[PDB]
Amino acid sequence: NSNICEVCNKWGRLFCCDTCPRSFHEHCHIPSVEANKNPWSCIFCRIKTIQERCPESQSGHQESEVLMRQMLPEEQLKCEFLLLKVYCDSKSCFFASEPYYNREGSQGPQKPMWLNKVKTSLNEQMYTRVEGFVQDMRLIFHNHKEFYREDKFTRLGIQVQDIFEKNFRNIFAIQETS
Ligand SMILES: [Zn+2]
Ligand SMILES: [Zn+2]
Ligand SMILES: [Zn+2]
Repeated sequence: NSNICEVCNKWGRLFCCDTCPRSFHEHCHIPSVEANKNPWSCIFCRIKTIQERCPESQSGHQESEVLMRQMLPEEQLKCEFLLLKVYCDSKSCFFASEPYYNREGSQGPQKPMWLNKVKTSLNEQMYTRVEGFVQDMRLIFHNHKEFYREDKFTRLGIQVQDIFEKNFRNIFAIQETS
């Protein structure tokens, strides 16, 4: 197995996947690494299994279809995996914890959002459709763009949003377009 966490790339108390060489801190993995379970497979392995079991799930989809899907266990998992892929980028640190807003010339957002809040919402099964989770995730970046205006810091928001979007189109097999 790997000697560092797949998500945050640091050593520590690691749990090891039994079906691949990745390792994880307990609360870096989403969901949190499970108490017993031997063997234990990580979320990367669980997602590969879905695809191997139904090869056709990789054929192109419309985003409008995907967003209306109810959060059954497979959609749940996929949103969990998407949230994790955003946390794998070190610039996610800017969006993890509850922000605050006191900048000359800007007002705070009406609806603050952050990664940890979405992680809790996922954990507590608060989303009934994929739409819910995708809306909260895209709001994080939209809030940021609006607040930071022409400060160059806005770019972080565009950066992490791009990672969110690429993984969204990968995980949910959105039909490729020009
Ligand atoms: Zn970690
Ligand atoms: Zn694995
Ligand atoms: Zn099938």
